[PDB]
Amino acid sequence: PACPRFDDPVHAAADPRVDVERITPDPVWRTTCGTLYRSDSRGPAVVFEQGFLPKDVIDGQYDIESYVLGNQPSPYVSTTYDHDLYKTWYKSGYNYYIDAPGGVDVNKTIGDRHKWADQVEVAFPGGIRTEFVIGVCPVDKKTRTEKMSECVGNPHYEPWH
Repeated sequence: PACPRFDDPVHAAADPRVDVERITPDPVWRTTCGTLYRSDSRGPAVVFEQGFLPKDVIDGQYDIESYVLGNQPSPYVSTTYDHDLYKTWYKSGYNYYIDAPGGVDVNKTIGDRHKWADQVEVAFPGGIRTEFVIGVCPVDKKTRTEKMSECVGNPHYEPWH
């Protein structure tokens, strides 16, 4: 089955003050609805209550290539198509599982030749409300593996397809 499409390209946003017209270059929006992932040090006690909030929606770096290459504060919350990218971010103690519409497909938007194209990123302008955060798995730092008996579902997750 194909995915439902919301009319609002930032329907998912935790911070709706994000300014879609300030995004550069012109974004190529993700139209698939597979699970995405985010390595984050922040704990589920916080993420499940707040969602993923972006560092700066008003004065942050709205330029995608600038944000990818130099992680200045931005209106974006980064995620990945790649379940296993947490192995590269071993320091972050969690691999979050996300089921959210939309997002800017970084490689479709700025190409797949830049330094970080292997990150297969999707950038959420305005972040990601908790209802789109499936859950989380803690990461064992020494083996770069998920502690699967310690995964936790987000009580606020609301399936939508």
